[PDB]
Amino acid sequence: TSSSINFLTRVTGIGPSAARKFVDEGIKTLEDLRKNEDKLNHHQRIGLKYFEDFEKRIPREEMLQMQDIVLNEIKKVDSEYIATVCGSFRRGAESSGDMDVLLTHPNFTSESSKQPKLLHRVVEQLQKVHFITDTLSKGETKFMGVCQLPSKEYPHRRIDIRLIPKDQYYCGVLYFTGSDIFNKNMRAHALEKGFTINEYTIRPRGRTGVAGEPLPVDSEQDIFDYIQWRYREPKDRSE
Repeated sequence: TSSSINFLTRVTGIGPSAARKFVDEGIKTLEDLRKNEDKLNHHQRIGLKYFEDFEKRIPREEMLQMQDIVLNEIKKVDSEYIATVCGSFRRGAESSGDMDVLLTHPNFTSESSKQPKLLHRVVEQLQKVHFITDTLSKGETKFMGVCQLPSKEYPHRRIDIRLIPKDQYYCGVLYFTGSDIFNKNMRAHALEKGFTINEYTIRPRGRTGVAGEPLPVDSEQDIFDYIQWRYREPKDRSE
């Protein structure tokens, strides 16, 4: 049934195709999934383990404590790391759905060699202090996992950590801070001024529609400056 399909897609790790396959096999509820662990991959098994926790909102007060821990532990690994918790949290929201950490380091640029250890050492330190409790998926530049505040215990929470080349970092912070409407409005203004902004770069685009090389960006302010917008504090980026 289509209701069952959409329900199953609420488990992280289960997409539409996976949900359709499960329903076809008579697996429709959380209890059904829990009775069929042998049919799940790791991402689905962990997403199921914390299904209830993951649907809870995260109070801002907890997000602050989570941020403070993450930034502190990162600094311990290497003081040259730069890390920013983005999303609606960065805009000052009173609650969050998850924690999205953007990470960079001067040694990692869009021209240097790939450096997955820059990410893995941070994940490992956060595991050592028992902040990160489970992994959903881990690659060379992106970690998707589970974390929990030190304790009555707190709910487990979704955390992503993304390793971004330094020369693309503040475009990433801008993009993942949003809001979606603010990003849309800012991209549109950039176009009026002869620029294209995406998750990675700001580039001039000439009258012939051809894009030039990425422009240097050392801060969010640089991006606002290129398109002649006054800097907007994240809390003022609802639109």
